[PDB]
Amino acid sequence: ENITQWNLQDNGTEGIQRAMFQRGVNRSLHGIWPEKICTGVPSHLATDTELKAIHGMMDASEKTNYTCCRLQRHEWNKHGWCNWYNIEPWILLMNKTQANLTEGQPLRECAVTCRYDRDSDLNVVTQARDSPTPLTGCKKGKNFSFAGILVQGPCNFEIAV
Ligand SMILES: *[C@@H]1O[C@H](CO)[C@@H](O[C@@H]2O[C@H](CO)[C@@H](O[C@@H]3O[C@H](CO[C@@H]4O[C@H](CO)[C@@H](O)[C@H](O)[C@@H]4O)[C@@H](O)[C@H](O[C@H]4O[C@H](CO)[C@@H](O)[C@H](O)[C@@H]4O)[C@@H]3O)[C@H](O)[C@H]2NC(C)=O)[C@H](O)[C@H]1NC(C)=O
Ligand SMILES: *[C@@H]1O[C@H](CO)[C@@H](O[C@@H]2O[C@H](CO)[C@@H](O[C@@H]3O[C@H](CO[C@@H]4O[C@H](CO)[C@@H](O)[C@H](O)[C@@H]4O)[C@@H](O)[C@H](O[C@H]4O[C@H](CO)[C@@H](O)[C@H](O)[C@@H]4O)[C@@H]3O)[C@H](O)[C@H]2NC(C)=O)[C@H](O)[C@H]1NC(C)=O
Ligand SMILES: Nc1ccn([C@@H]2O[C@H](COP(=O)(O)O)[C@@H](O)[C@H]2O)c(=O)n1
Ligand SMILES: *[C@@H]1O[C@H](CO)[C@@H](O)[C@H](O)[C@H]1NC(C)=O
Ligand SMILES: *[C@@H]1O[C@H](CO)[C@@H](O)[C@H](O)[C@H]1NC(C)=O
Ligand SMILES: *[C@@H]1O[C@H](CO)[C@@H](O)[C@H](O)[C@H]1NC(C)=O
Repeated sequence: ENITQWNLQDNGTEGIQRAMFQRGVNRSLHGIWPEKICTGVPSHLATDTELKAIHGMMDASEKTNYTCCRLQRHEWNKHGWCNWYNIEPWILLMNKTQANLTEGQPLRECAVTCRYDRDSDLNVVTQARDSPTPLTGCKKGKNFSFAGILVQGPCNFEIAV
């Protein structure tokens, strides 16, 4: 039901992807998205101390030099509070999800966004998720590179019949 999405290293893409490449980080959690989007005043303001407890998750913002906590806070505000009700189980889930992502190639990994690299003739995956979705910037007929891992299709598991 919830979509889990993350960023992948790519020196060819400006921002978080380049920062991950430079720091030797392969996968950085973006969010865990239930169907319901939060609106209005959050029930708790996420502190830097709470958000720093999501170990390994890099901020997408250049303002924090891709560390913490703009992306982390935006995720709690837009997807967290109204669905998890309390910050503690949300931090634990996000931390465990990132800990799992840091181990290597997840059991379910599907391309979201690509940067086609002419030199290697590969779709370099910049964002991926745990379920298939329509692709962005991925050139048809080309193999996929998920933080170095070569996959023939957009997912590391068969989707179709
Ligand atoms: C990781 O990804 C980044 C971005 O793609 C790469 O950085 C690029 O690397 C190249 C090669 O060193 C750099 O190209 C050189 O750019 C010089 C100037 O271009 C502008 O300069 C600014 C700063 O003002 C850069 O930040 C901008 O990108 C600008 O466009 C240019 O002078 C230079 O030419 C000289 O060297 C070449 C090649 O040797 C000679 O042929 C040429 O005649 C001249 O002497 C280069 O073309 C490029 O600037 C870098 N871009 C950024 C954004 O930092 C890394 O190389 C990639 N890393 C890997 C694989 O580790
Ligand atoms: C997918 O995403 C959903 C969110 O959409 C996740 O479900 C939420 O999971 C958390 C558990 O991590 C649940 O939070 C706990 O909620 C308790 C309140 O629950 C009531 O029951 C129903 C649902 O059965 C709610 O919809 C109601 O509105 C109620 O409010 C709450 O009491 C509890 O807090 C207790 O424990 C914590 C520590 O764990 C203490 O800090 C706290 O004070 C208190 O003692 C939790 O906050 C939450 O209910 C779930 N939300 C929904 C809407 O179902 C799924 O886990 C996700 N799954 C995956 C696989 O990602
Ligand atoms: N259900 C969702 C939620 C977010 N997203 C993606 O993540 C980006 C950031 O969305 P959020 O600001 O809601 O985290 C969106 O512009 C989109 O690229 C998505 O594709 N599907
Ligand atoms: C982390 O992976 C382990 C092993 O697959 C699993 O039991 C657990 O559900 C995972 N946690 C999250 C938050 O995905
Ligand atoms: C988060 O994950 C790490 C592994 O990366 C773990 O051992 C750490 O103690 C966890 N943090 C919390 C706040 O549970
Ligand atoms: C990143 O992924 C590549 C491809 O699997 C791997 O060889 C390398 O060890 C990984 N680095 C980290 C820090 O996990």
